[PDB]
Amino acid sequence: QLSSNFYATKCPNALSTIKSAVNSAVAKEARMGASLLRLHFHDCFVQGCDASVLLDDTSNFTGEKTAGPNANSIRGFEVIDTIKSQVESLCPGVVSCADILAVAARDSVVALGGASWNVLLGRRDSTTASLSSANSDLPAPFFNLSGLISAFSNKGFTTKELVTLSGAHTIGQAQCTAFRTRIYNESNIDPTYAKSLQANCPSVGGDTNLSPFDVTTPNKFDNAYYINLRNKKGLLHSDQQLFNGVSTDSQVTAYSNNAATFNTDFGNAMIKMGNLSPLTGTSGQIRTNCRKTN
Ligand code: HEM
Ligand SMILES: *[C@@H]1O[C@H](CO)[C@@H](O)[C@H](O)[C@H]1NC(C)=O
Ligand SMILES: [Ca+2]
Ligand SMILES: [Ca+2]
Repeated sequence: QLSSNFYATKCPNALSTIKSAVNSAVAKEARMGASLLRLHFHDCFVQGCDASVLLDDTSNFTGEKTAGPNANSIRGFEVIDTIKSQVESLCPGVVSCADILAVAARDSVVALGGASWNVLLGRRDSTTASLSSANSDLPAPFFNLSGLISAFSNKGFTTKELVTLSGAHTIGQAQCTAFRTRIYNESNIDPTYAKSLQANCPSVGGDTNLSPFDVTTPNKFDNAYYINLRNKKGLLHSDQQLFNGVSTDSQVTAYSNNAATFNTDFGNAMIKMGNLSPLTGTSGQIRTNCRKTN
């Protein structure tokens, strides 16, 4: 029931407003564009794209923020707050947090050089959150190719699309604690690549130490992610699992040689993710504050 022109009459300038907030936020911090995109992913994979990941914990409620894959990982909440506030003065109670999260993800990719896609709008916000689902549904970086396939299959994604979506790691950064085991106890990685990574990612401590996902173009949305994979320069265990004599090898090679096919396929995959269990019609609500239920 989602449409790109959903806010055409209700709030004509909503999209422009969102693009502007994102553009400056990602200009001050390139990484922000990656945080926001990921934020949308963490929203959609846990009980639909309903902004459930934005609800703060309270005296009688526990959201998704403390979930294993969320705690100390996901960021961007502040940026979303100001985007919401601006749109609220523009047209009170029209634009939902769920849609904002979907647009921000898109504008961020574009700000970082990626190809834009038509975002479908019309999602409503939830009154609930699932800590448990956040823990189980979201993939872990130590998963093997089969496990990743299962994880995406549960949401209706195919192996190819999994490869397509992992491309999102063409921008952003990961904490040392997320790849430490790889650069030390793994062999399928360029020795020199590992060596340097061992420097700013001690086997003992320094968990917080961040390192780029795409060493070639850390903050530019392109197909370089796949090029790294071929040259065994993947950051996470889950990253190299796509190019290691397995089924996904061909797709990785296809993407590394043709950037356009990646750009196109990614947009389509994002639109698909944006359609994960949405609340529409009159169900849910248009939160005035993305951190709390009305
Ligand atoms: C294929 C399985 C995937 C796994 C196992 C996974 C896991 C991770 C982990 C461990 C981090 C870093 C967390 C931290 O250290 O704080 C991360 C970052 C990131 N991921 Fe994924 N991810 C996957 C899929 C995706 C998808 C499909 C998207 C969404 C389109 C995405 C977008 C990003 C972005 C852009 C970052 C960087 C965030 C930032 O710099 O703030 N990831 N991912
Ligand atoms: C991943 O694969 C390795 C080698 O088959 C295996 O030892 C390990 O237990 C697997 N872990 C997961 C989470 O699948
Ligand atoms: Ca959700
Ligand atoms: Ca890149």
